Amino acid sequence: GDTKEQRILRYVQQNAKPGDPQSVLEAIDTYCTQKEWAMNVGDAKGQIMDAVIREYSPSLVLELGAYCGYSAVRMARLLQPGARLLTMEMNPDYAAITQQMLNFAGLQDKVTILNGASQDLIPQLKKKYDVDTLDMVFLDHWKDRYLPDTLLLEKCGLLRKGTVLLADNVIVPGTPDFLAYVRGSSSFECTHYSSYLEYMKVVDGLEKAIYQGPSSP
Ligand SMILES: [K+]
Repeated sequence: GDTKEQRILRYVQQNAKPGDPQSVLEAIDTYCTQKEWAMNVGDAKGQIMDAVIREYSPSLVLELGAYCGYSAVRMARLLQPGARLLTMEMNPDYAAITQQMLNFAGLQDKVTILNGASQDLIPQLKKKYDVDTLDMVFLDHWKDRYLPDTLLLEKCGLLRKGTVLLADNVIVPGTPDFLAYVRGSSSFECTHYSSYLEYMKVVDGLEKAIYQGPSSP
């Protein structure tokens, strides 16, 4: 049988326009919304992602976690000339779908997909992928990995003063440890975004946590 992620890709391949990221995004959103797997992702998640990317204009973005590639396409289409996205995902099936989604959208030249465990790959980023510090980190899909990945990024010296972390699907009482960490820490300045669409209950919540370094301003 076919996986949900493979079915999302097949729908894009059959219905979207190659080389048109907006078309790809709309197709994913339309299909997942119809199936009731995810409701109006463009409005609830994508608009917030776009606003953050446009505010900080990051040259180097690291995405931790991927499923069908929606988030990677969303970010990559807004990267400035010369900017790049590194996307790390442990599940080889999800990584493969994400690559194919970026290919279809025509964005593969701006993105490098790294299939492996974050604990193994994060310490190799500086030497293997020419990374000094990251401008933005997008934490996606796997809520329980947000905190240990953040701590490992710090240990590896990959965050600088002003590095923006944006974490998806942070909705109280979920991600209690990650929120407790960034909110409680004097090294992170935090903003929470809650998208309601037209409804009374949160559809998606995201946390922006800006690293300040270890010292006084
Ligand atoms: K804080």
